[PDB]
Amino acid sequence: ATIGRISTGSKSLDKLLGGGIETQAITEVFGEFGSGKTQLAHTLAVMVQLPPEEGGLNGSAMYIDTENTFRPERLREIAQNRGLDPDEVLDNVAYARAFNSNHQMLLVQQAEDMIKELLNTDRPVKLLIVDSLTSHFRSEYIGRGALAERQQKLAKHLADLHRLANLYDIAVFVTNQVGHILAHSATLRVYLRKGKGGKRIARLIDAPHLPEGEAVFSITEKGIED
Ligand SMILES: COc1ccc([C@H](C)NC(=O)[C@@H]2CCCN2C(=O)CNC(=O)c2ccc3ccccc3n2)cc1
Ligand SMILES: [Ca+2]
Repeated sequence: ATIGRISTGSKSLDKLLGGGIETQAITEVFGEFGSGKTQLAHTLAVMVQLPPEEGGLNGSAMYIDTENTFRPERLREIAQNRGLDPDEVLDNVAYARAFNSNHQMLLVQQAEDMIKELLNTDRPVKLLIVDSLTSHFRSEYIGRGALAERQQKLAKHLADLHRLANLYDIAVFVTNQVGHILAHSATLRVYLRKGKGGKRIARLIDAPHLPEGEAVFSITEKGIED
């Protein structure tokens, strides 16, 4: 199936990604709090809803929140500033708070039911966000020799998400707090950092196949833009 791409709202970041966030892939965005990873998740939850000439996939979004990061008023602001109806935009986002890592796994199985339901409609699910993927796994699988079991549980969770992305042609977008020696299984990893007082900077990590460079974007009333 053709890969679909969702615009991030920034021409700079879209160029770095090769057009935007891809379906049939897991894109992992990592950085410090406020680096723009949650702002990007919120922007994408709106952008995916737009028609393709506007950078979307005429789709709906599903958002798994592990750290109480979801702000429905922020989605409303992005939608209104982009010429969209905020209530209709919120109606196209399914939201769930994951209480722990095991509940986070169950939520992914429930996501598949909604995805299957809407697959052949005029507005299928096209984006699944997990913000953040690792927080519960890092707090639960902790201490002496916990690395092996945590990485096995994370590897399994990521395999389930890769399956939803590939089987249903959806973009899976996950965020992560930031160690350097651990393995990662995302299709694409993006490092975000706070820039020159106002900007945010993005770099691709371990992607020889994709272009060398860094993107610069801003957090605005429209979510993410140049
Ligand atoms: C004014 O404050 C607001 C606060 C939040 C919202 C959000 C956008 N909308 C909702 O909360 C809506 C309205 C009430 C129920 N509801 C759900 O989305 C219920 N969700 C689910 O049943 C569900 C199930 C499995 C899932 C697996 C993965 C990800 C998400 C999943 N969501 C809107 C306004
Ligand atoms: Ca952020």
